[PDB]
Amino acid sequence: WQENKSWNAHFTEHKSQGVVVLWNENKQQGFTNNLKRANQAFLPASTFAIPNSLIALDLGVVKDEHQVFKWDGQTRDIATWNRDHNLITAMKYSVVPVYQEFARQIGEARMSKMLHAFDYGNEDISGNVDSFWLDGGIRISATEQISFLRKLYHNKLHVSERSQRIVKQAMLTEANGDYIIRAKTGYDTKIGWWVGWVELDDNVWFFAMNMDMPTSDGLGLRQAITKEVLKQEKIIP
Amino acid sequence: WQENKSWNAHFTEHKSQGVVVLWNENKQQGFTNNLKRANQAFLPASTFAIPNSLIALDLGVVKDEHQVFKWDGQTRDIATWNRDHNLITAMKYSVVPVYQEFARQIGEARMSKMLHAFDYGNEDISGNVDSFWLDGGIRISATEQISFLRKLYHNKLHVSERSQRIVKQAMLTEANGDYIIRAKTGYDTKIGWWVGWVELDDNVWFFAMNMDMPTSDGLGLRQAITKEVLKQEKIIP
Ligand SMILES: *C(=O)[C@@H]([C@@H]1NC(C(=O)O)=C(S[C@@H]2CN[C@H](C(=O)N(C)C)C2)[C@@H]1C)[C@@H](C)O
Ligand SMILES: *C(=O)[C@@H]([C@@H]1NC(C(=O)O)=C(S[C@@H]2CN[C@H](C(=O)N(C)C)C2)[C@@H]1C)[C@@H](C)O
Ligand SMILES: [Cl-]
Ligand SMILES: [Cl-]
Ligand SMILES: [Cl-]
Ligand SMILES: [Zn+2]
Ligand SMILES: [Zn+2]
Ligand SMILES: [Zn+2]
Ligand SMILES: [Zn+2]
Repeated sequence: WQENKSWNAHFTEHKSQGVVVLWNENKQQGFTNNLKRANQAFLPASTFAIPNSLIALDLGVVKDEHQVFKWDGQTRDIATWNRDHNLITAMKYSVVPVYQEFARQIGEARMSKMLHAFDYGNEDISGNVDSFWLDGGIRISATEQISFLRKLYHNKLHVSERSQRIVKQAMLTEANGDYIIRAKTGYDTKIGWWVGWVELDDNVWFFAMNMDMPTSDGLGLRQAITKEVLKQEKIIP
Repeated sequence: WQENKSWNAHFTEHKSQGVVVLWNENKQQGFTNNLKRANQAFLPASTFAIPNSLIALDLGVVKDEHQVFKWDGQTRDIATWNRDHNLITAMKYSVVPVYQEFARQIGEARMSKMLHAFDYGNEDISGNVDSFWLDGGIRISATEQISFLRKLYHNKLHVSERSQRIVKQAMLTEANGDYIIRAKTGYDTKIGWWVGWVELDDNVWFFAMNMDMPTSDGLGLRQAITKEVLKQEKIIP
């Protein structure tokens, strides 16, 4: 692990504070602007969609990425949530009601065992079984996110290969002739997350970033700052 | 099937001739500029990478999308071919040597049975087992490409679900916040292909296009004309 404090400019240029963590898979080397904050554990918020979806698929709670989760008919504040969804759109729009239903069907006992088998963060599900990743005791650091994501990328998590492939499909965020990004955003009113990886022809760069997010206005800085770092390191054009 | 002859402008604006075929999956309705050419059968050329990769995966010739196919050390004219590849980069760069090795290992008997089970075009593998899709008797029309691709999208081809998922991953071409394109190009010195689909939040639009391609200079018209049609029909922004 190498600390590049010159990456701090990418945060300070946006009047922001946070951490970007990168992992070169071929070289087995990591880079970050702040080693300490790279290892600071936060609530996963909507980034918990990745383990949650994996467990739900492996237990049969979700059949596949096409299966429709009917809206319960409760109107909530996020407009995108009040409609039918599948695994793809649930991940795209961070539809909490869907993932809460996942967690309830999974149950406390299976959820706890699965997160331990996943070596996921602090592995603590204290709180409501359907809201612990939002207001409970589970915490995960950026380096721990990358550890988890590396296992997912290689199909080495303790779930079926099929479940991992489907979740990685649902993680699809951006793709062009130069790279593929599979990733998941998160925002809990205090900090914003972006965790995932960049697939290249001959390598994969894993990333996990978080930053202080006082207001929603700057949510796009999550991706912008990350991509500005990736471009500086010549990972993407 | 509805013929929209006003789509011909998209070809004539580029001094080109060809066909675009679209299929609205939710409505089960098709649209094309030229119904006749939509049903004209051509050599699949590099679009055969999709059935070939499916068969190779299902027979174990390819383990997964990470498995490296070592370059044989024969230098060929296409620079991208003279290197190691996996299933992702073989599809991206249309690396014929890889697919020829696939076909040889598959063999004539299994290839012929598989294409019949796939209902793939004329189902004729006459010629060399490792070049029939380039210089042999196999032919497929744009509408037949869409018929095949619909089965792939739904995991209804006569191969393992896993094989179909992996090939669809390898087909990934473009993705953003509005759509995902999974597709495959083809070019045989006479005609150019682009076949695939556009995934939206709530629908999928399948497409198959081909056009006369006297020279390589216009290869990019394949995607440009297709995307100009998609934009006209408000399928993509
Ligand atoms: C989880 O982190 C929460 C949701 N996750 C995200 C997110 O990181 O994108 C949001 S923000 C919401 C969804 N997308 C909308 C948008 O237009 N932008 C990203 C600017 C707004 C949620 C708060 C979950 C616990 O609600
Ligand atoms: C199959 O159709 C042949 C290859 N397929 C393609 C193609 O449709 O892209 C090409 S063109 C080749 C690969 N990409 C290079 C490029 O820079 N452009 C697309 C402009 C050039 C091949 C001829 C296969 C039978 O060789
Ligand atoms: Cl969530
Ligand atoms: Cl995918
Ligand atoms: Cl080919
Ligand atoms: Zn900036
Ligand atoms: Zn076990
Ligand atoms: Zn045009
Ligand atoms: Zn059978």
